[PDB]
Amino acid sequence: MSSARFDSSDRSAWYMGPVSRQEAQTRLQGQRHGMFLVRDSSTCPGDYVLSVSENSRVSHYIINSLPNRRFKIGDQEFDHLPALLEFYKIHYLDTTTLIEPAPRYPSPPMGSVSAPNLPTAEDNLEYVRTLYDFPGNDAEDLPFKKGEILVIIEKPEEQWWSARNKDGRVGMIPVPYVEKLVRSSPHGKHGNRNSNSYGIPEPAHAYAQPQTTTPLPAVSGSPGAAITPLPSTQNGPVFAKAIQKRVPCAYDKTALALEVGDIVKVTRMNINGQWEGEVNGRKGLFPFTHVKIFDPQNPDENE
Repeated sequence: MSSARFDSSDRSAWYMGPVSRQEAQTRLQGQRHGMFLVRDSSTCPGDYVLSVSENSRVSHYIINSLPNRRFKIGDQEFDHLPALLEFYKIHYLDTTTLIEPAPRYPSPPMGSVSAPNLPTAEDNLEYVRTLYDFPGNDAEDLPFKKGEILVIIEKPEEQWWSARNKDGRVGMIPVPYVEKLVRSSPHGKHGNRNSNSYGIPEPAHAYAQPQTTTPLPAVSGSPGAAITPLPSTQNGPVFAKAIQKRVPCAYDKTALALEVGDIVKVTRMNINGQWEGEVNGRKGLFPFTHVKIFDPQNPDENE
């Protein structure tokens, strides 16, 4: 499969250090698809710009240095640079994901003279506002309202674009639901203008960076002890391994056989304490006293 078998670690693959808008735009214009580069940015020593070329555009995703724990590339936080490059392998930073890095120039990356991927077509897309409202509420469906400003950060399809919300969230949005600022034309009488609408006149270059826009954290506290069974957000199924074994006893009344050390993928939990999980091919009700909830993301051993 691969799709992306560039080594996500070694500087001599992807890191080109001193590049900046100046160089990055010319080396990622015209002849690239899936080609990217991470560079030392000039905003402030500590921020980086992962510029990826797809749809004949250069999407600039900024990697932000957090307080020594991990990095934050557009709100989404990953423990390190090699970690975020894996998420975008299945995310698609456009109609394509991270595939292979761009040529060499300043700091030593992979270093190719030319790329076999000759692209096709181009587009504009930048500032698009939502008129219809669509509360999909996910990273797959960007929840927008009757008057949100989005930035067309990724474009996989033509009916659905991946735009970033005011909160910087990148999700797919329907084109018939939105209107481009680069499209000033008579639709339903644009004579009333309202192009200014509401906002302060600050023409900044916001990059393609998913603009988190921190609304002042009222509750920002370090996780103490983490003795709470669920100290993480609902991302998907819950992972609990059966500490003890359960054979097909209990007189076969929805008894899910759970072996010692076996991982129970529980997707449905009843608040009584009876949970129904999918193990191998059987779904049964197991008690919380039979399993132990653990952190699915263990930084120890394997990471």
